[PDB]
Amino acid sequence: LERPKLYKVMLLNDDYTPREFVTVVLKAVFRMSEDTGRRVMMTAHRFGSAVVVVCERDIAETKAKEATDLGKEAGFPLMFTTEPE
Repeated sequence: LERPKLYKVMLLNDDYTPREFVTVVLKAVFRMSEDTGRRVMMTAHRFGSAVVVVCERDIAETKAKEATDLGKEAGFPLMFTTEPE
């Protein structure tokens, strides 16, 4: 019954997904406000990726996939990933 291992959900930078689309994905999936979302993007643009949330593995995986799927099915390369903290 040891300490749980939490997972970061990362937003990845890209050149093709519209800024305003990412904002509404972040709002819908992660409840993240406009201002916060825009800081997350600037970070991803500066470093290649940005942490969105850190949570239980199953939940991290589920949200990364829902948020990615929204971009994918719109024809955008938008990608969210998980990584262990």
